[PDB]
Amino acid sequence: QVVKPTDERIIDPSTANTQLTGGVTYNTTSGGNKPLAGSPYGYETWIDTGGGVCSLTWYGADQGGGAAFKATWTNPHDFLGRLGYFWNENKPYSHYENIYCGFNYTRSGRKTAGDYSYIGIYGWSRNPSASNSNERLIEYYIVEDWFGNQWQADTSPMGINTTGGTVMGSFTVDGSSYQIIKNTRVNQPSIEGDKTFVQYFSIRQSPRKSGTISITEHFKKWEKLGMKLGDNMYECKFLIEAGAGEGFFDARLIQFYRADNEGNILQITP
Repeated sequence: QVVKPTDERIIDPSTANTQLTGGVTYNTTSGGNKPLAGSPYGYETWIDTGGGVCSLTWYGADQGGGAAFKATWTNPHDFLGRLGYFWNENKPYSHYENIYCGFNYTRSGRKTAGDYSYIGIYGWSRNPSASNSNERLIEYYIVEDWFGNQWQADTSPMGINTTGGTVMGSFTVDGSSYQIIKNTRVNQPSIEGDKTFVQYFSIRQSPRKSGTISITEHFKKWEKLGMKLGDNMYECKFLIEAGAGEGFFDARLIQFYRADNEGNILQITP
């Protein structure tokens, strides 16, 4: 049994609509996780040197929940801009207890991020005891929203037509149904070079731009379906990914917090 925290330091995402200014801008690939001044969080930018101009601007430790950022892209080649927890310390997800993220952002409209795009929670995990070598490395997504494309509205959820792979099930958390997808990426770019690895997706069936994500509930549901993450969690960050196009993502709130099963805060910003 898990109690949802009621701490006053938690910012209500529903009313967190103030535009932020005065952030620190990063214009190039960060070369992995990089630290942030006065923050427990790390950012990463993947800005392919063969693609167009992209940026990520972190709004700082002292506003917008501490993890808020803006991102821009002009004809990217799979731009990823992300910010949040960096772990990578040989611990399973359970070690970090109950993980939450409150968010609120604006973004550019439909078809401004290419044929595929993702907004939500993202990371990797390593499973040294996986029964299949394809599943020794896992890339994971909790997809709250996307930019749609020429075929599908951004107001409707993406499916296997976008992600590839196989539907594994569904569950209801944080006010919406989520479709669970597993996909095998064959000889594709990863955190272990070009290789074969597995992807886990939770796709929110009601796309949204503000709310709270009970991240650990997704990890638990995947585990119940036999989608194991292993004992070495890499990161847990808020992501915007754009396949192509020209657009922006502009967060007014990104606040990570962790709590025990009785709702007591273990970590919160600011």
